[PDB]
Amino acid sequence: SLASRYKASTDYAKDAEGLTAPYVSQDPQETAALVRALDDAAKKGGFSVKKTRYAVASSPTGAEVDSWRFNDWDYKKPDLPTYARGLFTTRTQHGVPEIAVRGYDKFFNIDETRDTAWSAIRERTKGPYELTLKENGCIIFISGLEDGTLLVCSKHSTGDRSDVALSHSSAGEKHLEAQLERIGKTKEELARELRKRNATAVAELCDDSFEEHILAYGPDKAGLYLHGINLNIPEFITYPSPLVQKFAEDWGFRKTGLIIIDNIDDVKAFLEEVAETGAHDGRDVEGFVIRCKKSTNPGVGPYHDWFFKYKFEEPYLMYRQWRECTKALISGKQPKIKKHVKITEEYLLYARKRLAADPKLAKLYNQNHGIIKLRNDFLEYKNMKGTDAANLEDDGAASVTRDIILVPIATIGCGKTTLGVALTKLFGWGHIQNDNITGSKRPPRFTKAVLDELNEHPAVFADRNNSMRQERKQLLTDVKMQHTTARLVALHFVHDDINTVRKVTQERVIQRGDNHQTIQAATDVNKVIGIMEGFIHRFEPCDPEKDPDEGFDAVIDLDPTAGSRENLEVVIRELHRLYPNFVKEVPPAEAMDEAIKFAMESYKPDLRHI
Ligand SMILES: Nc1ncnc2c1ncn2[C@@H]1O[C@H](COP(=O)(O)CP(=O)(O)OP(=O)(O)O)[C@@H](O)[C@H]1O
Ligand SMILES: Nc1nc2c(ncn2[C@@H]2O[C@H](COP(=O)(O)OP(=O)(O)O)[C@@H](O)[C@H]2O)c(=O)[nH]1
Repeated sequence: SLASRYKASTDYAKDAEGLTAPYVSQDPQETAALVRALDDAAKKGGFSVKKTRYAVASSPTGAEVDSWRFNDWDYKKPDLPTYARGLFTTRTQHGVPEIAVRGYDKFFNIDETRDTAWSAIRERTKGPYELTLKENGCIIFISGLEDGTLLVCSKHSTGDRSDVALSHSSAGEKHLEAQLERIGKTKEELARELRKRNATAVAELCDDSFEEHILAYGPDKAGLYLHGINLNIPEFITYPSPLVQKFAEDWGFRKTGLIIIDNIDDVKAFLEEVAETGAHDGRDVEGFVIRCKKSTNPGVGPYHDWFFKYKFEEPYLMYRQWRECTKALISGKQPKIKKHVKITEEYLLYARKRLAADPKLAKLYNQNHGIIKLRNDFLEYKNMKGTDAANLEDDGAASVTRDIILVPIATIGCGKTTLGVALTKLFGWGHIQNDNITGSKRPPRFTKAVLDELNEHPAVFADRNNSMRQERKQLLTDVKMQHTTARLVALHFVHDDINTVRKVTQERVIQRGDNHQTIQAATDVNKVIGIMEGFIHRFEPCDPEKDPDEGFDAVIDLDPTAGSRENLEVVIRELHRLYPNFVKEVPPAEAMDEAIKFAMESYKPDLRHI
């Protein structure tokens, strides 16, 4: 198997002997232009940025740094003057603006963006691919200032705050001090070295005694895990990981394990195999960060450093649930059990017994400490690994290939019919339109027609609003009565942002029409709007923690304020994630584009209100 052949290594520093690290000096003109674009964006009433000034307490000259932070969604515009996440600027003693800290570019999980679809990665990246272990603590940035100060920052901050004994950046600096003393070097030596390289060192602080995350980093493992070195310039240029490991050795950092894989299809197979257990090389692994080169035009053009991530769902999602349930337990709140119901109830009974036997544990858990150990104690009590515990609840979804019914929960104009047509174009799935059924006994006849479509199709789009809970109850009950293996998947159009929903849907129906039967008989815009407001008023959100929506096999949240092209890719990506043998891969962006274009050209209802 691929996971057995490929082992993560922290022994690549020898492979870096002789190699030259990337280096670009800061251009005063370009840096000033960046700072002016940021400053201007910070003063404005799309592209927005927050500017926060911090004194550098260890600076002998009193240096200050400006930390810049975009709105998180801005990273998907093409507008930004830099895509750094983590960005601090400063001024030299002689008044030159400089980049003091340059984090990685913001990067995304598989299927989170167009660029991190496997279909796009396969076309537009080149290897060899660096698979770096994603250690989970907090990020620490380290660089050298002109006055010789070693600057240490967390993702967006630096220095001490009086509202905590030890900030994240100060904890990182204290770890740095100990690691440098361990090798006979000094903070000013490291500062001079990083400034000579015009670079930011990027490490993960992992230390249970400071703050617990998901996996334990006890005293034997606690420290700064160096995983990157970036150039302090507006574009993104990062060190090859063998040189990162060599730098870790020279300056006393812990190393981030690395695997190099040449072929993107082996990368994909390796990751999906590790995802079966969340473990590799006999340790738990929360994920990988994959580093390669990417071009904007597939196959040609210039290539730039580019990352994507692959985070493993289990057992870490169950572990996060257990942590939250534990906090609910000691505070007297209701534990919220979403998934893994049987083993989580056992975990809570176990935790209650431990708490009754040792009251002082609650004061540890109050401070978010000891909770990893409680989970490991419980797994020991069960003689189970977490991955086994997370597989106790299993609805057989991994094996599903057919008999899926997609059930919109929506109001008029959310794009249901458009989505159904697009899915038929892409996958050949069935589509039953309640709008085409007239007369009495409509809900049982609709339901039976939906069922019977499974004779010729692996899935069927059950096209009805289902705005009221009683309609989901009816459909759930009648399907389960007549078809013992059908899985019902709700496509819940979330109506939280109700006045934006109203505008978007009403624009669609008024301007481009809708075949809902009441719309097709509406003879003016006021009748249309009143009909639409009727469904809004009657609408009951999907709530999979209560009856009847609890009966759905899965719920996929969609956004009626978003275009149908975006809701289409959410549907497919989520179906793939939930039922990987049903939707085996997400089609390329171009195919979903063509599906939606076909949907709105072939499906054009008449407007009887004009
Ligand atoms: N080998 C590695 N390469 C890159 N980043 C790594 C890494 N090992 C750990 N990381 C961490 O992984 C982070 C990005 O992955 P995510 O955990 O998904 C960001 P997030 O948790 O969604 O928001 P947050 O960073 O503000 O908490 C980086 O910011 C860095 O702290
Ligand atoms: N411009 C635009 N029009 C859309 C989009 N999605 C749906 N429509 C149109 O909105 C109208 C109602 O869409 P429909 O799929 O019938 O919504 P339904 O009532 O929820 O089934 C149709 O004329 C669609 O072509 C979209 O993403 N963009």
